[PDB]
Amino acid sequence: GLSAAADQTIKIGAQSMSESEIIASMLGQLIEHHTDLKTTTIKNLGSNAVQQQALMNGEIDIAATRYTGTALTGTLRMEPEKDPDKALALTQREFKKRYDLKWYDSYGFDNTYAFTVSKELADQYHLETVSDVKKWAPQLKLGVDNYWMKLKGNGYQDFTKTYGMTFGGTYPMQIGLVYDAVKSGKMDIVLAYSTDGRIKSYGLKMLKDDKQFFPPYDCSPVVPEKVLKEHPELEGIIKKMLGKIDTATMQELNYEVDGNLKEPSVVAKEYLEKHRYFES
Ligand SMILES: C[N+](C)(C)C[C@H](O)CC(=O)O
Repeated sequence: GLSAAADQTIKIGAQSMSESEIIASMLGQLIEHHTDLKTTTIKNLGSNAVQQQALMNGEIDIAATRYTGTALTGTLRMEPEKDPDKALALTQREFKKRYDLKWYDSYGFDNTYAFTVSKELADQYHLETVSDVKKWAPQLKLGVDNYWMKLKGNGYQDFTKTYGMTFGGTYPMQIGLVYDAVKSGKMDIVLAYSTDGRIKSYGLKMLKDDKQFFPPYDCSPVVPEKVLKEHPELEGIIKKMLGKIDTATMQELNYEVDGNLKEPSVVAKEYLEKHRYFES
């Protein structure tokens, strides 16, 4: 019954990325700061599609981190849109219309796929753009995440068709491993995620996507309208995180987990404390 709503546990989904665990924990702690609601994190969701299904079948009440470009092509099956603001607006409109899901404004950061090399290699061969490695592709070993080879739309197949290059070797691995793979020289180039905290201190260089192959990937929480109706305090709490977390900050938080060996819940807690829970 409705009088039991206050007694329910809010299930917050996290994908298998440090970023998603940090943000899921932050949102849970913020909810507990303001309400008597219990929260839990449903971790290790594999992908955008897994999160989408889990929202529609009640397995998660909030998806902590979704990315506009991924949802536009993968979930909505729409033509890609190059403009970040337009992509977000389209995604918001269609998510409400098709799924009765609220796709919130962004936290303030985007997390894009980015072809990444050591600064040493970039300096030696004057590498600035993806096209700059076209003539080198057969002599390069590329490390990628464990999903990108089969991924539709902005995956390996469409990349080869759009950029007209294939690498001498492709090596799928868990995303977290690619940073050490390129730093150590095992890979010459990797498809990194732009918010990773290791890119800066590992001395890595992200190449410009000069063909604009990759869409915008602004990050937002997504919540079913039914959940918002049953817990009317959630709207105001989620709003407190929006537009407040920039890409440099997200990278720093990711670094705390991956480079400074902190648990995502501790990273989230320390950030909330530093910023006085977003109201000083
Ligand atoms: C963040 N980004 C866009 C690099 C990868 C996506 O999260 C992949 C996914 O969510 O399925």
